[PDB]
Amino acid sequence: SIEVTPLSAHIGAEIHGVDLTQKLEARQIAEIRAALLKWRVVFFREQFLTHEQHVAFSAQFGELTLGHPVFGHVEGHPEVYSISQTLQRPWTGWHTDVTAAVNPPWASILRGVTIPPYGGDTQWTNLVAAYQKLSAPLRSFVDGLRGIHRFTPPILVTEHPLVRVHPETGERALYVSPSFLKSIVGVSPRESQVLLELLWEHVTRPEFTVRFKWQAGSVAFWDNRATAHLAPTDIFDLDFDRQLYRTTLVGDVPVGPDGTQSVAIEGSPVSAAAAVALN
Amino acid sequence: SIEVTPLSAHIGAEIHGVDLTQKLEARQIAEIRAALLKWRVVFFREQFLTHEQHVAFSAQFGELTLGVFGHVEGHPEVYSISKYQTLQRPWTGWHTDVTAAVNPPWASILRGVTIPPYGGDTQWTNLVAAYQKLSAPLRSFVDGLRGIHRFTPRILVTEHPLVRVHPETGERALYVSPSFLKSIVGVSPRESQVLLELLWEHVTRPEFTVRFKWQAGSVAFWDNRATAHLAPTDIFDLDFDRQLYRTTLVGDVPVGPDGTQSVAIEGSPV
Ligand code: NA
Ligand code: NA
Repeated sequence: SIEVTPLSAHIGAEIHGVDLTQKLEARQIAEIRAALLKWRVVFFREQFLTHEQHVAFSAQFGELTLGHPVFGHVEGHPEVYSISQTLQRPWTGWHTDVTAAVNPPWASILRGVTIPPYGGDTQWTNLVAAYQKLSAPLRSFVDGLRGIHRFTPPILVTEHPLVRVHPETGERALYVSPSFLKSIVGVSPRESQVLLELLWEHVTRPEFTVRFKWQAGSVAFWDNRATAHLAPTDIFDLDFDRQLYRTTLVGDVPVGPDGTQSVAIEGSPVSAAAAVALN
Repeated sequence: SIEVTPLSAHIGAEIHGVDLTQKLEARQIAEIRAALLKWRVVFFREQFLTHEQHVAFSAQFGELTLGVFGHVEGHPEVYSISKYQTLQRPWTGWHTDVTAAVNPPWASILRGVTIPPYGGDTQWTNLVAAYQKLSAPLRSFVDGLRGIHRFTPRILVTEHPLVRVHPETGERALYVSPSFLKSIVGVSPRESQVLLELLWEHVTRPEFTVRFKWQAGSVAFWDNRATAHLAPTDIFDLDFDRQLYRTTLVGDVPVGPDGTQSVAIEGSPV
């Protein structure tokens, strides 16, 4: 029986009592999965893993994505991605991974190998809590809306529901991936702009968020169907080296409250892997 | 010699190696004060203090303010922070202590006594870093501006500089206390509104902030001349009691880059 230590009112929890270098029992896997669904992102400490152990841990929860030939490439490990002026608004940098694709990954597992003594914190926000905190007329309104997500690698275009029904819990997530969601289908450009800024300001309210200060050996495991996250920018500032590795798990096509699946509009398989590797 | 452990690139540090139940020696006091000036807010863990010890620790750094509100029996210097629809913007709730007064307290010391297992985190933002990250034309513009801060519970109105020159470090702070600053003097209402929302969005950017998860016996000590902070809103959201106690230290009248002191408009000083 794992130990689960929540970190805020509704998002984030530490898990202790699990040795991630070892294969886990079925009960441990189910307990971790339930904690992840409940707290949206779960964290481990003092887990010093090889690439093989990181992949082996990940495969207990789903199918691993297979990477990009250049971006984040780790030799011998296609499943492992290496992680080593803008117009500034409250939602700048906040995103859900690869939502420009028709089947975004449902989860990611990020481990810290070389971690600075300070700087480089990551944040997550709870898109289910955010949906629920919209007023009832706003919820009914966005239930029926669709959004275009775009990404251009250094071109993916997908139409997603603005409200994603979680396939394991049935909860509704405000699926507004701010870095990638560009427009709301069927409304005017100004209507779309105003509504997106309203929802993006909403989802970044502190009551929906948790902040994580990394240490060497830390692991973050988050549910992309219910979260967006924010990468640090204070690292490009300090002298410290920073090396993390990420795996991600293949997800299904999102569905909105009316049952309509997401629709691919444009995109190459190569462009999708670049988004997985870079987002 | 104290141990200082920074918590972000430019704001927040934990201090270890000090027993706050005892009178500190002058070297320890000086080291804590330097760490406070450098990191804007400093934190202590596992410091289980009486009200008397809280006051005594505070008095080593300045003069205690003497505040029915938050009343603590036998200790007029200690304020009780007890658990017992607004318009939501990024700056909602962010503030610098009592800037509606002509002499806001220069520091506050907040200690946690009854602390929820989760929920109730506090955040601070670095107003000096925020000033410095404005572009040069924006810095020069706000250097010359004044703002009206108001509080009505008696009624306090004060004109402060928008840029406060720190009396000990000489640094410039973007002194925009979002809960209390209401208007910019000498510009139109719409100009004031737009510029305040610009600066308030700016000062709440995550690169300027630090978040602190309380535990029982934790202490936060912050420099109000260089910070604003944000209280948690999840308190009634959860069925956990939450009890903290606060002391504050008497501050001086702020000064802007041109040397102009703040001006009391209505009300009495701290
Ligand atoms: Na990402
Ligand atoms: Na306050």
